[PDB]
Amino acid sequence: NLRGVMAALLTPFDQQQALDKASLRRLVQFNIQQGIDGLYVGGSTGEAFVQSLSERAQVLEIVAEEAKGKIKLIAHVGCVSTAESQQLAASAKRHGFDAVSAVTPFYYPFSLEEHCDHYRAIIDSADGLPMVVYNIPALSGVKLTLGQIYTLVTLPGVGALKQTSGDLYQMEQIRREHPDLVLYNGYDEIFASGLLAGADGGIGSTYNIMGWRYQGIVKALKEGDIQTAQKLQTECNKVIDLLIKTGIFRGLKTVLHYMDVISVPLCRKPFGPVDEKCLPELKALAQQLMQ
Amino acid sequence: NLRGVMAALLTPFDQQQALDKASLRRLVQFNIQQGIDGLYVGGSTGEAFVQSLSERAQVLEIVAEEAKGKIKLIAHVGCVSTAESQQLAASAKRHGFDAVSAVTPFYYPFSLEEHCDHYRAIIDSADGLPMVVYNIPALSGVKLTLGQIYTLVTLPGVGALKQTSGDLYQMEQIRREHPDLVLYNGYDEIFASGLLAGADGGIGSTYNIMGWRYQGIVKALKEGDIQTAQKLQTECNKVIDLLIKTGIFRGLKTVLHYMDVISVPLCRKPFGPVDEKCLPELKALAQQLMQ
Amino acid sequence: NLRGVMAALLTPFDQQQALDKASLRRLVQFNIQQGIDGLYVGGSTGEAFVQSLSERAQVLEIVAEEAKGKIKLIAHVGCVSTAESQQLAASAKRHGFDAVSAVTPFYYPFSLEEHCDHYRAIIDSADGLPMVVYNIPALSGVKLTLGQIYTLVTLPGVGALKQTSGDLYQMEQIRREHPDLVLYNGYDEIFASGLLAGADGGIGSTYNIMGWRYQGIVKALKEGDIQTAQKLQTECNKVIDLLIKTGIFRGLKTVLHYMDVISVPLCRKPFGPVDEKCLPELKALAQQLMQ
Amino acid sequence: NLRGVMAALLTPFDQQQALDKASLRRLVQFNIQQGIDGLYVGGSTGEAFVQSLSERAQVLEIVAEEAKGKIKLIAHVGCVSTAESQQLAASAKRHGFDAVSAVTPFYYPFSLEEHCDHYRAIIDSADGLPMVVYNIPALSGVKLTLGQIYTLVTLPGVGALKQTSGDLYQMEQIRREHPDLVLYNGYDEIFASGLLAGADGGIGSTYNIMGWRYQGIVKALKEGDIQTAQKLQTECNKVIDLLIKTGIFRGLKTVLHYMDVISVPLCRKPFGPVDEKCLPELKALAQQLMQ
Repeated sequence: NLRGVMAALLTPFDQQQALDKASLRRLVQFNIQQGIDGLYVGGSTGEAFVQSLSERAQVLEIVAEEAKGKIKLIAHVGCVSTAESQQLAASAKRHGFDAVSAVTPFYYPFSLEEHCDHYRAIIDSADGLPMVVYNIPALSGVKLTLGQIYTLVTLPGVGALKQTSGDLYQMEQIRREHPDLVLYNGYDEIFASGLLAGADGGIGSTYNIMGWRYQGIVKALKEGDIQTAQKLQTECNKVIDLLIKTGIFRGLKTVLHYMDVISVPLCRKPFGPVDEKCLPELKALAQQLMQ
Repeated sequence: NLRGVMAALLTPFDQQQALDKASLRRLVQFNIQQGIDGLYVGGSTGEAFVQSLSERAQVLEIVAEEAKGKIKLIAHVGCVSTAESQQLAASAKRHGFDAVSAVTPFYYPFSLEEHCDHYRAIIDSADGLPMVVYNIPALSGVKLTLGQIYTLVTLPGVGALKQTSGDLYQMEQIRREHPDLVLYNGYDEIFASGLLAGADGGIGSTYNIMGWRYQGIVKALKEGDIQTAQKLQTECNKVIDLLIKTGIFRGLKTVLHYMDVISVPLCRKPFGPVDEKCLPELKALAQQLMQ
Repeated sequence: NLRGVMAALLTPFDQQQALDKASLRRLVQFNIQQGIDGLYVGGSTGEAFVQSLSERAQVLEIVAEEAKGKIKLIAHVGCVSTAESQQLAASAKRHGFDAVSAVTPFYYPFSLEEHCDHYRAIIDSADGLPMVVYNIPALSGVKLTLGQIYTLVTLPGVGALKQTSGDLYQMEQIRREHPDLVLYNGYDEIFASGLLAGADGGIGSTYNIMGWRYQGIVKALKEGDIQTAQKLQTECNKVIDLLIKTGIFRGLKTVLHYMDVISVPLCRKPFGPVDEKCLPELKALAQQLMQ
Repeated sequence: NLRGVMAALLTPFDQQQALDKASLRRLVQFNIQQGIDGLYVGGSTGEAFVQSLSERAQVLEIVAEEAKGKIKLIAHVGCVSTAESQQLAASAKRHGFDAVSAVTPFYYPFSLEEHCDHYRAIIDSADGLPMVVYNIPALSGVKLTLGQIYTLVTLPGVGALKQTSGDLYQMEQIRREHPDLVLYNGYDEIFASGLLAGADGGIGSTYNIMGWRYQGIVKALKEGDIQTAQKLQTECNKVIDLLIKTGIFRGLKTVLHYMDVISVPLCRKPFGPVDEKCLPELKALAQQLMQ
């Protein structure tokens, strides 16, 4: 029941870089109205790694008040520390999320065995909530082989893998060895290709502004309309080329600010403001998506 | 007119590691009988880099003898040396190949300017044959950015790009920037996803023993039967998994030996022999391929 | 006055993973007794990335209580978040440290200007304490160029650079460009070579158990006796060889526990316990070091 | 008796990019005039990968005729092909070279076992000449582990390792493991540091225009005077910085030309020409070295 298209939720801040609750509530609602299947919260996109544990739990609490019952909720409780991750797993459960997820612990190198214990511990603290193993080499620096992936996803309590890797040979080997595994395509720019290789859904940050297109790509491939799938993917890719140039999170928040969802589109330091020169393309995009 | 599905041709040898002329003609014939659209000869797969210019020009000659007019023919002409590359390019036209191709020169680091001159010089010597730039970062060590690729494929005389890269975001970006460029998918393992991304054909080493499967995928995608395409790609990938374990070239030659095509399944040193323990799966692979 | 050999301090925990203050004090005193020039506290070795801010500030406080005025004290105040880093810099000034330091913010990619602004802000908060830029590509994933290093190293308030990089061409290039820069060699396994290249001194994990050997390498090069300098480096590398196999932090802690300096040799999860098979060698190492 | 400083020999060419025999001999004798212990010929620096086998053999001969006797002579005989490597090996014996050498075969990926059989075959064809294994990750793309290096250098017939790696911890581990092994430092910019870590000699391209400085470093460390070893390496690096900016092989030949050793400082295609804006620096350098 976790298969699907889930937006990786952004965290709106106020001018003082404090949580902007009203914009967070707006953002959750905006996503629901968009037809999203669920939300992945407290992930990279939520700026979790520049947030405190209490701040991350406050967010989980607010979106559950806002979305529990309406759409699927996955809480990324991942920290480098197993104990901090367990604390967040207990809050996700306490607030009613449908699953937890954790990036592979980073900075310090850990063995495959250390990664398994880390996941086992979080799973135990999740008290029943399935675990979403999260592989994202580019940001974490943890290069996971297919064999290591097999070990992690076969752990008791692991019901899914968020694959943020562009290796689509591995995407299909994973699907072939694990037929029942929920597999989330992680890179928005290769979504269509990801689904064809074996992913059965996706989690992405750009879904916050055009989640309807990814759902569109999914319907297309289902209705055997490769052509429409391709057109949707390239329109997504033109937006991603832009976001990548502007700063992905700040870029997304800016489009959202112009759509009246977010009050102040600031990311937390050390992230800087969006380059003034980008605002016109961003303003235009906002206009274009609203219509 | 050169867009399509082209097998990267293997160079058969005898026990003394010398070109086995008779097996070569048999292999070329076998490829044609599978309904392949053309042959990419003298590339990585034809063991070009452990062959002299004269043995390379000799294979060009024989294959052209065997298939000029029957199917399209692309001659890979690259060498680290610009002058040796030019020399093979003249043989290509001289033997009537439809196009010429050249891997980005490797080992020594070269600038973008130096790489362009390398292709211009070769283009000059190909005397009218369109050039197929060849990007294969994993083996050449040359990682081309989107812009370096832009600069190279827009070189006068360049009519295509062989993209042996698993980055399908780059694949669609290239397509979106060069809508008229011929785009061959380099990694067989991701063929279906590659076409979906924007590639309009493919060149691959495994097409030698199951090229029809890739044709079946082209057709299935055109016909909107995504299901069969995936099925086909899965079946191709089960085979590729095996070949990567056994060693790809020697594994393909061994299979072609069980199909009668090749007499002696040897690659040239430093390539070592296939593992005796592998031969049952390879023999059985051949058997079922006789489907 | 910041030039010298400083031990990268470990953080002793109890069986319940909480700070072991009595062992922390012993370790500080142990290092002072070894004739160490100072301590670098709250860095990677202190397991700072699996500690909360409050915990990190508590360690800063206890170490100053034990060592202020006795040896130099540098506070690694860095976090990905600029704000958290500022909070730690203020605690460092509050407790009387001689300097502050911060690793290049990681996980999320940041531009050079974003990095400069992070350091400036932290420098502001340190209220007078100079800054030691910390470059450690292997763990952070940020491989600075000599150019970026120059920009960071020239920021107002930056008094030194901790170079945990094995590229000794860059070390001498940095020394050539900044003849007045305190340059700490960060990879213990190449200390002698690093010093020869231009390193001014060093900061390291292994200094906790054999800091006198590093002091010996300094003196030997100062006396042109490259013969004993290599002897010393060789002994250090046989130990580093073992530590890398056992897990560095836990191996150091195990040796320190066997030397009755710390009560419990555990690291926080996800680091796992030392493999029982390694204990015989760690016990013997501890024995010989004590002599 | 192979230990020592050996210049990696450039191969002068004429305007037609053909071998400039008179300039070759002039360079050979010029290295002798400097006081080199031997010359490493037919390697990266000799532009061997952009030369035919016969051209390579021809160079081996001219150099031998000019030097079999006055200095030590090592013949880089490596090709991707083992057979081509064996051919050059036989020629190495024929002109009476002191030792043979071969880069790990590149481009295609090969197993340790294949690399092993490749070296055995060449050793064999070297007819008793000792083999120098050549590890140069950055150009070959072959990253050797300590364990792989161990297997290779303990192959019967192997007498040395040319280590073109900036990993000085690996350098020291190699020395500790094979104290009888001749270990050549491959990167000129870290010569001082490299010998300190355990290399007993060195092979470099910049030795051609300043072999004496390297010889001076070796003596300076023997006489236990790190002071002038550093100052010497600093000078070598100020120069190396320039050769990197200008293009190394072309930058060295150009200096040699202003020193009246080589007729035309041209490298073969795809190497481009030296930027006209650099000539003042290169002349001024050619001027200062002359003393």
